[PDB]
Amino acid sequence: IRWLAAPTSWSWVEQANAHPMEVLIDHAHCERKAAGAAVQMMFRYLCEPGLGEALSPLAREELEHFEQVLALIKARGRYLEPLPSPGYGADLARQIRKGEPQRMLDSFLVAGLIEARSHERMALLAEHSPDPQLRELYSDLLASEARHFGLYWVLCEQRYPRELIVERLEVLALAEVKALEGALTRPEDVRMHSCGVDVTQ
Ligand SMILES: [Fe+3]
Ligand SMILES: [Fe+3]
Repeated sequence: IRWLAAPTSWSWVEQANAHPMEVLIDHAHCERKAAGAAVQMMFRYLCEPGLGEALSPLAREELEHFEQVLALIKARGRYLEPLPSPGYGADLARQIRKGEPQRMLDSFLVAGLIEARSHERMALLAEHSPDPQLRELYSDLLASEARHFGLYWVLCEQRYPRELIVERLEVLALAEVKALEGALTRPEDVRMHSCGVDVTQ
């Protein structure tokens, strides 16, 4: 399974290296939002077999990551700030169809795409950050993020015919790329999911 339809632009890596704390603060918010989305999915699908078993530990792990990143934020002299989120999240949310069974499928695939893009960008910072502490943080988070997009795939595969999943993911993956197109307005506007994608392939 290939989740993402295009890689992040080196432009984003440069911007993230220039304003690491804005990325880090946004990242803490992203982990908490991921936990929240998992809990909201569980409420929507209250008694769905297997779902609580899968999403409850995921939400806990996302909260652990939130707490870990928050501790580093404070070790670097800052706190959680209300940095406005990029348009990415809302752009992806808009792709989720109303009505079951399409809604569940779209919800899992959107969550998985967001996780895959976070993993892809964290992998870039793990290698390219000039700060060893940040390389270590981001490296430490990679394995778990890969388990998370893996989980969202498995949740689809358990409930839906495979080609339905593949076809919808292709559509959503192109929307995810469109959601990252554009140029950053100001250096301090960089975020985990701010603009910067290479569409040339
Ligand atoms: Fe996480
Ligand atoms: Fe995750």
